[PDB]
Amino acid sequence: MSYVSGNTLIQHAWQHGYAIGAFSVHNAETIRAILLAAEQEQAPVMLQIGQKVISVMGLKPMKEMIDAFMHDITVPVCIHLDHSRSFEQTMEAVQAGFQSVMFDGSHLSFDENVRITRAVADVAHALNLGVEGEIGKIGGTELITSCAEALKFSELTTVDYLAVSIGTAHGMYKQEPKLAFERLQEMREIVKKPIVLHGGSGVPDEQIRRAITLGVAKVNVDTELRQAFTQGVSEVLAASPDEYVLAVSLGRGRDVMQQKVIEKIRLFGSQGQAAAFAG
Amino acid sequence: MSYVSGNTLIQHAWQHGYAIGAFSVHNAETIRAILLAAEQEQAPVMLQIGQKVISVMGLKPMKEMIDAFMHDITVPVCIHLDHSRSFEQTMEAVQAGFQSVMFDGSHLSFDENVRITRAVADVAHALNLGVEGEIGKIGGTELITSCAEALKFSELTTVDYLAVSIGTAHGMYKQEPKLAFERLQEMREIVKKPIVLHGGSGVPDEQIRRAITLGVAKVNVDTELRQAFTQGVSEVLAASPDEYVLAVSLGRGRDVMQQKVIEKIRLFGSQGQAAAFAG
Amino acid sequence: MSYVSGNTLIQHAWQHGYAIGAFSVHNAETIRAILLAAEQEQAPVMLQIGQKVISVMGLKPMKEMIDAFMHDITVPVCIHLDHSRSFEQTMEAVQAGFQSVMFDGSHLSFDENVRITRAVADVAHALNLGVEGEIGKIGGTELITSCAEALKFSELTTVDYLAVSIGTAHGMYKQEPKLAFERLQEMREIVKKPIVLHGGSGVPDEQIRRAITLGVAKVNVDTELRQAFTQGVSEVLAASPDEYVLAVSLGRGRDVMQQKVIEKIRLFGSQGQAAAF
Amino acid sequence: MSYVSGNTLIQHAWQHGYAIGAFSVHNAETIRAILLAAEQEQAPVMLQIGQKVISVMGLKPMKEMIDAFMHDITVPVCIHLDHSRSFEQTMEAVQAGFQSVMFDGSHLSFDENVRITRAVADVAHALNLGVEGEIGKIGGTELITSCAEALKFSELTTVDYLAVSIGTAHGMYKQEPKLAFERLQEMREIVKKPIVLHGGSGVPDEQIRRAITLGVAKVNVDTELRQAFTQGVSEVLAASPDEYVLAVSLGRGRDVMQQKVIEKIRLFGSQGQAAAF
Ligand code: NA
Ligand code: NA
Ligand code: NA
Ligand code: NA
Ligand SMILES: [Zn+2]
Ligand SMILES: [Zn+2]
Ligand SMILES: [Zn+2]
Ligand SMILES: [Zn+2]
Ligand SMILES: [Zn+2]
Ligand SMILES: [Zn+2]
Ligand SMILES: [Zn+2]
Ligand SMILES: [Zn+2]
Repeated sequence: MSYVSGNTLIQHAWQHGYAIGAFSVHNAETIRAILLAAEQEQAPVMLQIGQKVISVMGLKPMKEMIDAFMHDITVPVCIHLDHSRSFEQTMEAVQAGFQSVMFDGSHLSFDENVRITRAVADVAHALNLGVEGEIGKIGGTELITSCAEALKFSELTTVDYLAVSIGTAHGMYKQEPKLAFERLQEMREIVKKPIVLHGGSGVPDEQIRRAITLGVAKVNVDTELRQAFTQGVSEVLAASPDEYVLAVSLGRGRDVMQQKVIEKIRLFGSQGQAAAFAG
Repeated sequence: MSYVSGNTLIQHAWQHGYAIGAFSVHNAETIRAILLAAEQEQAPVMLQIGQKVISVMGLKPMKEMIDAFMHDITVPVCIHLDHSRSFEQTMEAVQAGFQSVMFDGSHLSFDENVRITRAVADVAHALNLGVEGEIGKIGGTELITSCAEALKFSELTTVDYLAVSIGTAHGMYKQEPKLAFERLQEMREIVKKPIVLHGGSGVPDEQIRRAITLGVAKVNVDTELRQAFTQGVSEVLAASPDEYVLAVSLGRGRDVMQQKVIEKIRLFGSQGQAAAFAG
Repeated sequence: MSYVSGNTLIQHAWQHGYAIGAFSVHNAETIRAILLAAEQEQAPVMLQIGQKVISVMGLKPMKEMIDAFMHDITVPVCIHLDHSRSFEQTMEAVQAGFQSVMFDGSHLSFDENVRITRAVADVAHALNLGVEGEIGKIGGTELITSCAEALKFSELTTVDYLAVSIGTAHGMYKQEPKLAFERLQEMREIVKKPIVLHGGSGVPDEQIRRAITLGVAKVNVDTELRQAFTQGVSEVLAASPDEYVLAVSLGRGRDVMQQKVIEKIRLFGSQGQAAAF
Repeated sequence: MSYVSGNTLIQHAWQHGYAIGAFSVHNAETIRAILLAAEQEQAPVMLQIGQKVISVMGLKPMKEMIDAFMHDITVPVCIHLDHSRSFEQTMEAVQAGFQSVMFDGSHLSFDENVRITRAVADVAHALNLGVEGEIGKIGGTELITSCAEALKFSELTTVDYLAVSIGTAHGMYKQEPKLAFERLQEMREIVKKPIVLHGGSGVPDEQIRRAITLGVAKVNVDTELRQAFTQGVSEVLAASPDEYVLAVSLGRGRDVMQQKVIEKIRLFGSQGQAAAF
């Protein structure tokens, strides 16, 4: 399997002014949409196993399902644990052979977030896998992170890439977001680490491109892919409600989601970058 | 993994006047619907990997996906290759560690069907996995098999269980089927092997119960499960077209399909029979 | 595969006044000797992958070789990393799916031993595997740990089982050892955790038995098994130097080692205890 | 893992006038000797799992042990079932993911040998693994196959490579063998398939070289490797009977066996040929 450390992918992106897309997986067809998109675009990609899919399918089953679909894939792939709020769950992902983990301690006190994130980072560093932490809460579409908090957190935790609160939120945006570009620029010069953008779904393309120049090197996309999938399925079933061939109904969802992943890969500037990791 | 030879399951069913449900799988949620149904009902089950899913997801990936979802399952499970028209593909399933294979030579000449089916049977017998063959064409809802053809075929091939044409077809039935009960009765006394009913979707419950008494010991169900799945998905998306949580839309499909599998397990008389295979 | 947490095994031993034998593995025949002994005796066992075999065969290859030989085994088995002095190597064993790890920080300062041992313990507890640490150096056969130092170490690290310096050493004993029984008893009552005996090869049987009743619940055996193996091989090759059937020469080593493992299982009081799990 | 069909390897050897060495494995150290030799020589190799090791260690455990030791190997490797006289056992190797199988029907009637060998071949061809059969018995060192019988057998069975009786035998040679070179040449031109040489241990080097130029493209070596292994072990234990470090005693066996495998790789003309795959 062409699996690569998240640290390897993200550092390369950060050093070359592009971002790795971190695409959330939910089942077989969503895994395939992402992998086929990456293989077509010759792009390194992160597949994110997050809290919701863990609750539905299980952490280890989702890892094993990715493994099963890697047979024809030659591009760099990193399996990433998203939004973990448990040291135990994070260690389960490490034991299951993930290539990146996020311990999200953003709801803990600063000191407690530091303590657990550092413990996770030490494990990740030991095993050559990527580690993400978060300082500053990112909520739902339903507190911009300070430079000081981000620097202190980064230095005490030794995280490889850092999620910060910079004007995004998870879900479909009610109001169009406006990213804290000035804050990102300060962090580039002070924190000097790759930044992770949570809540990438529905952020205007122009703002993504700008954010990447300022050191965003991982962009998380989940909702926009599930919307694309749901649109494809809906199209089939609204037109032909007695279409019972899943290869048609869910396969159209797969196709529409694959197009969306291709769109994001290109937005992020990650197309063609697979070549950089062969040698 | 609690995996069991298809021959072991089917002989027990046949000897005890019940049938093993052979439920076709298509993706993660459909695997889970079947396994959760079997675990709840304490029923032995066959999961069928057929031609359409092979074309979409791949033979080995679907096997590996079942393996991934077996973590919490304690009932007897048999992975079965359905509708194979290739010696090569059948051998791939054997190598991938399936517990039953069907070589469907029903479109070949009698002698050619015998020749290849026997070759597959010898491999299956060697490795303690079940083998199914078919004599007589079974088409789509868009030639009842003779006793003589069934006996000769059965004796020359050494198949463990036999598919015959007895009034069923694949797909949604236009006209209600009427099974060839007299023919089944003759076969019970002459062929003296368990019979497989293809085209189990939409057959009246009373006719299934009667057929099982006459020696049907495997009932194949695919379309009716995909209909149930599609109904659940459709319900969510017709009510809430912007519901993008797959755990809700596809999970309702999973739930409605799980209820249908439970309904079939009970129809077949396989509920509670898991106990018979522990010891 | 009948794999069980080291903590589950050792706690049960400690609770019931017996010990789990921790038998060091080196290759295929040594793995088989141990597993066949355990299966015959219906005994829980630990198979220890230590530093020498890691250097020769590799950590992950040795794990996978154990897996390969578990096909016909029904007794509880725990794969244990022995004598790790590296956080990185200890994490490698965790990722490879070991059921117990020893971080041996005994050559570090107390503070640094506590720091790294605690980090390993946190990982082990999260994943339901056993964790061993060591306070006080245990050397070669060619200095007793205090109760207070053992308590402080134990409480700060949260280890499941603890190696202490109690009168043993690794290798062939020059002089006959004398264990610190009274110290063991104090630890049993104050530290209240299972004690691991390093240097179990060649200790008089009566002293082993006594140590186990006083709360030694894991006994490490390596040298005595390699001696048994080597004796069996030597016997064949000295008698028939042109015996080229490895099934005969190395198989006799396997047989003589298997008898030794059976002997240790019984010494430890672990025979029949598979039923409890 | 760099695993390659036996047919792919043997065809390439035959096409280019060299042979693949088929080295019998028995345990961890023997596997490592062979793999390290192949990796050093950048040579494609076959590792043969035969009847004796199946009886001792098991078919599937030996496969899994090879897998465990492939972590650092980049050369083409083919795991081959040797001397199977059971359709069932041959199917077990297929299911365990071997890259080549030998069904040895040479003790059966011609018709029955053809029948079972053909059935095995059909399975092998379907799954892209190599298949070997045998016409004419090859015994122990303590009768030449005809060209016509070899052609009929070959055409009916569709084997990829064929073992024939050509002047060799298994074990330590009592008398020096003399191969049937002219018969080999006839087979090369009429049968037009790669020939397998059983009993490769102890055959004079010049006769091996000549046989390979005449279309022998797989050479089986077992006894000579076990002798090399046994010599290394014996050396250590005779000199230092209380040497209990298996890394020393069995490691010397490994080293001496590795040198022997290197010697055979070069003899066969397979060094450097990894580049071709
Ligand atoms: Na969003
Ligand atoms: Na139907
Ligand atoms: Na000792
Ligand atoms: Na010979
Ligand atoms: Zn977040
Ligand atoms: Zn987020
Ligand atoms: Zn059919
Ligand atoms: Zn059918
Ligand atoms: Zn020690
Ligand atoms: Zn020690
Ligand atoms: Zn032979
Ligand atoms: Zn031979």
